[PDB]
Amino acid sequence: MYLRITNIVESSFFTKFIIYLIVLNGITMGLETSKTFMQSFGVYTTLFNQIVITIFTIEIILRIYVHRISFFKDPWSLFDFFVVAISLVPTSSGFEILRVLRVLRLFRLVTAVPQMRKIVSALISVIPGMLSVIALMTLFFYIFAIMATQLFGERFPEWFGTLGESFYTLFQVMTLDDWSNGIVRPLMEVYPYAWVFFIPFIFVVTFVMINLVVAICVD
Amino acid sequence: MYLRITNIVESSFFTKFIIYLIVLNGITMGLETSKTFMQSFGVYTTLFNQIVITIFTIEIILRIYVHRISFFKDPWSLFDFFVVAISLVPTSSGFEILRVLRVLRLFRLVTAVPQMRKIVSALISVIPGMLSVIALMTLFFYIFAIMATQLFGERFPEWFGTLGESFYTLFQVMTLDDWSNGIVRPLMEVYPYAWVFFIPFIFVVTFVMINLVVAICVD
Amino acid sequence: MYLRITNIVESSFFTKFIIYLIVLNGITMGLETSKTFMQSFGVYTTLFNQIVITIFTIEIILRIYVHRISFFKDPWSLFDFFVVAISLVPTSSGFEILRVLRVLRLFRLVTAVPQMRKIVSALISVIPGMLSVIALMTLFFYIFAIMATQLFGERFPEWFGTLGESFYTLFQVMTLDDWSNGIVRPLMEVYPYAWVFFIPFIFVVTFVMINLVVAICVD
Amino acid sequence: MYLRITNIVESSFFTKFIIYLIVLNGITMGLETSKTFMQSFGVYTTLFNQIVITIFTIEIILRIYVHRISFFKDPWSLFDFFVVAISLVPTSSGFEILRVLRVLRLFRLVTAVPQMRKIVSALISVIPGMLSVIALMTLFFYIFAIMATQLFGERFPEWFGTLGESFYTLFQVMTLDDWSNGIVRPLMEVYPYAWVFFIPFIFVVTFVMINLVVAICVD
Ligand SMILES: [Ca+2]
Ligand SMILES: [Ca+2]
Ligand SMILES: [Ca+2]
Repeated sequence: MYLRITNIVESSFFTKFIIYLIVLNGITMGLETSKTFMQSFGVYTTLFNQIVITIFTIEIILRIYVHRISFFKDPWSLFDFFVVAISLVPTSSGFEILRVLRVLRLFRLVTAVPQMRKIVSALISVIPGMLSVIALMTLFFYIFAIMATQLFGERFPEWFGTLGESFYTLFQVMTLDDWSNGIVRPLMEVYPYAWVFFIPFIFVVTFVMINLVVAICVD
Repeated sequence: MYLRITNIVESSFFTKFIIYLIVLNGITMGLETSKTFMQSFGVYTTLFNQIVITIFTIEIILRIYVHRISFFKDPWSLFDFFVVAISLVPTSSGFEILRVLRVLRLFRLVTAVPQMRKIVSALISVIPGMLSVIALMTLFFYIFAIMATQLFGERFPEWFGTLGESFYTLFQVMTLDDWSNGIVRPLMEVYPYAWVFFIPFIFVVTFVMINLVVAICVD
Repeated sequence: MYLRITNIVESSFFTKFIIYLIVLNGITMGLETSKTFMQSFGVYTTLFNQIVITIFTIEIILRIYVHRISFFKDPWSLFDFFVVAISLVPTSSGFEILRVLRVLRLFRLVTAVPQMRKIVSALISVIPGMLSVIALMTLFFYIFAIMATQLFGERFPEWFGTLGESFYTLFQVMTLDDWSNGIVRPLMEVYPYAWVFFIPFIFVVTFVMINLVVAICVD
Repeated sequence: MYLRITNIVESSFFTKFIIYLIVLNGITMGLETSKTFMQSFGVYTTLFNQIVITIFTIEIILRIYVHRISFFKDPWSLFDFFVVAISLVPTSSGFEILRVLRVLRLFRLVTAVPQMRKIVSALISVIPGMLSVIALMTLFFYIFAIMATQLFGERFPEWFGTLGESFYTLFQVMTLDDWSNGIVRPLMEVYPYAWVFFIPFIFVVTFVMINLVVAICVD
C-alpha cells in the first residue's frame, strides 16, 4: 500500500487540498473573532474546526509513513508536526493560551507554499552571521540591567526594581521609545547624573545596531 | 481632422500649457485653505476651478482620440482620467471626501512632467521585489492580530477588542510609537506576561523590516 | 603693498591665528551662557568680543584685496563674509535673533579648517542627487497637508487648522513622533476613518524615505 | 621560575579557568540582585565575591611577569587591569558607584574569549572613519545648544536653562523622542517660530546620521 499512499501524499491535489484548507481555516479564525458571528454560526465553526484538525493529523500521519526519519530531520516538517500538536491538546485544562496558540497553524501557509519557504529561509539564513553580535548585546544588556537594578530600582521599582524590569526598561530605552520624558528625565529628578548612565548606553546600543544592519548589507 | 489635433495635443505648447495650469491650480488650492481669502476672492477661485476642470476634460477627450486603446494601457494616462473623473462628480451628494479627493489632481504635476515620472517609476519598480516580504508580514500581522484580539480585547477593547483594532494597535507597536508606557506596560498591569507577546513581535517585525531595506540596497 | 599683504594673508601664521581666535571666541560664548560668569567677567567678555569682531572684519577686508572677484565666488568665503556681517549689526534694533545668530561665526571653524571642509563638502554633494526625491516629497506633503486642513482642521485646529499647522503635524507623523496616541487615535474618536488617511501617508512617506537612504548608498 | 609560570599563564587550562570564573561570578552577580537571595545566601556570595577578586588580582599579577612592557601596551590587558583595579577599591569610602562599577568585570568574558574580541574590534575599528563627522556634529550640537539656551531657557529653564540642559534636550530632539508634543509644540505657545529652529536642526542632524550609516556601509 506504501507506493499507493506515497502517490497520494506526493500528489499535487493533496498539497493543493491542504493549502486550500489552511486558507479556509484562516478565514474561519478571523470570523471566530467576531462576537456576533460566534452567536450566529459558532457551532458551524467549531465542528469545521474540529474536522480540519483531524484532516491535518491524518495528513501528518500519512506524511510520516512516506518519509519516516527524513521527516523528523526536516525543519518545515517538524514545524507542522509541532503546530498540529498544540492544536491537539484538549479544549480545556492547563493554560488557556493553548486554545490561543492554535492560531499558529496559519503559519502552515508559509510551510506549505514555496517562495514563502524561500523568503522565510532567506530571512532565517541571516541569523547565524549575527549571533556573534547578538551575544555581544545580550552580554551588554545583562551587565547594564544589573547596574540599573542596583542604581535605580529602590526609588523607581516599577522600572528597575528587578532584573527582569531593568531588562524591560533597558530594552525600551533601546527602542528609543519615550526614553527621556518617560524614563530618564524622572530618574534625574532624584539622580541628577542618570544621563551619565543612559547616554553612553544609548550610543553603544544604537552604534551596534547600525553595524549589525550594515553587516546584513554585506553578507 | 485627426492629424490637425494630433499636432495640437502632441505639441510642446500643449504639454507646457497643461503644466502651467497645474502649478496654477495648485497655488489656487492652497489659497482656498484660508477662510479669509475665501470671504474676499472665493468666487474667483471656484470659477477658475470649474474652468480648469473643463480644460482638463477637453484635454483628456482630445488625448484619447490621439491614442485610443494605447491610452487605456498607459499607467500615467489612466491616472489622469481617474483623477479628473473624481473632479467631475458634482460638488454635492453621496460623500464629501470626493470634494476633498479633488486635490489629487495636483499629482498630475508628477504625471505630466518627466524626472518626476522617472523618479516615481524608480520607486515603484522596487515594489514587486518586496511583495514576497510584504505578503509574509501581512500573514504575520494577521496571525498576531488574531492572537491579540483573543488575549487582550476583553479587558482592553480600545486596543485589541476588534480584529481591526489589533491590526491598528499592532501597526503602532511596529512603528515603535509609544508602545511601552503607551500600550505594553498597561497591558502588563493585568497580564504580567504580555511582554512575551510583544517583545518577540517586535524582533521579528523590526528584523524583517531591516532585511526588506537591505534587499532594496542590493537590487 | 599688495604682495606684502598677499604674503600676510596667505601666511600660515595668519590662517592659524584665525583658527586660534575662533576656538577662543567659541569658549568665550559658552561662558556667556552662565549668569554667574556674566555677573563677574561680563565686561571682559563683551570687549574681548567687539575686539575679535574687528579682527575678523579687518581680516575679511585684507582677504578681499588679495582675492577680489575670486572671493565672491568661493562658497566658504561668502559664508564667512555673511556670518561676520551678521556679527556687525549693532547690539540693538530690529530683531534680537541677530544677537543670537552671532554664534554662527563658530561655523568658521568648519570653513577655516580642512578635513571639516572636506567632510562638509562630502555631505553637501549628496544633496543634488536627492532633489528629485525631495521635490517629490514636497509635492506630496503639500497635497496631503491641503487634504488634512480640509479634513480635520475644523474640529482639530491645533493640529490642522491652518496649512502651516498641517505641514508641522504631517512632519511629526513622518518622524513617527507620538503619531497614534498623540494624533491619529484622537482624530479617530471623531473621524473613525482618519486611519485610512494616515496609514497610507505613513507607508508612502517612509517607503520613499527608505529609497532615498539606499540612493545615498548607490552613489 | 619565569618559564615555569610562563607555562602556567600561557596555558589553555589557565585561560579556561579564568573564563570559567567569569561565567560563575557573572551568575552570582545577577543573584545578588534578589533581596530574597541575599537574606539567605548573602554571606556565601560576598565571600565567593571577595575570593574571585583575589584570584583575578593573582592572575593579573602573574600575567604581568610573563609580558612586562608588552602587557601595558595591549588594550585588552589594560582593560582587565583597570576593571579589576576598580574591583579592588575597598567596599567603602568615596562614591558608591565604585561598588557598582565592580559589575564591569563581566566585560572580561569579552576580553578573555576570542570571537567577542574579534567582533568588538570589528566594531571599534569603524570609529576612526567616523571621527571626522562626529566632530562636525559636536561643533553643531555645541552651536545650537548655545543658541537654544539664549533663545528658550528663560521661559523654559527645565529644558534649556543651562548649556548642559540644552545639550540634553537637543540630544533628545535628535533621537526623535517625544520631540513635538513633548518639547517643540510647547515652546511654540510662547515662541511661535521655534519650529524654524527645530525643523532645520532635525534635518541637518538626521541627514548627517544617514550619511554616517552609509559611510560605514562602504568602508
Ligand atoms: Ca522613534
Ligand atoms: Ca517615539
Ligand atoms: Ca511619547
